[PDB]
Amino acid sequence: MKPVTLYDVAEYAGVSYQTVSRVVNQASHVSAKTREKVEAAMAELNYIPNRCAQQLAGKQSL
Amino acid sequence: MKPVTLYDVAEYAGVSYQTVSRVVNQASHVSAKTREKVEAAMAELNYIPNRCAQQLAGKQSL
DNA sequence: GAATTGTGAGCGGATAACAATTT
DNA sequence: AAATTGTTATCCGCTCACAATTC
Repeated sequence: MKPVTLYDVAEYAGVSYQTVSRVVNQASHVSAKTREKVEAAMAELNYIPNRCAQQLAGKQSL
Repeated sequence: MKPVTLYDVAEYAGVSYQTVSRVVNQASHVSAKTREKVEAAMAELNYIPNRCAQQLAGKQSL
């Protein structure tokens, strides 16, 4: 898989796989650090949403 | 517009979603009778095969 | 035993729901 | 009960295998 996935972001930032989604949805059940951690990992990983599965799961963005 | 699915096709064709994909895939273990009735349903509802899904379920298909 | 066909697990990711724990 | 974080299954559309069916 050439494009990065939310799963890579979760693992990299060192959080649960729900945390990453949680941060993406800007949920209230998320601490500041955790939110910044996942958002940062998006840079290192060069996270580029999996348009294939993402559309299937909803949309090619959010 | 509204996205259609192999299920809408299956429902309108009165077949199983698998049957639809068997027709879409155009492989063996498929009778010509079902092929034409499923292909017909895709025209009705305007079914567009998700190449990203086909890639999700099919490893290195395209 | 194979063509037909249905049911389901799976891929791959995102979300909903839920559970342990602590407050 | 709710917050945090984690855990699990489901769901999306699609594909393949297997089981059951029928001949």
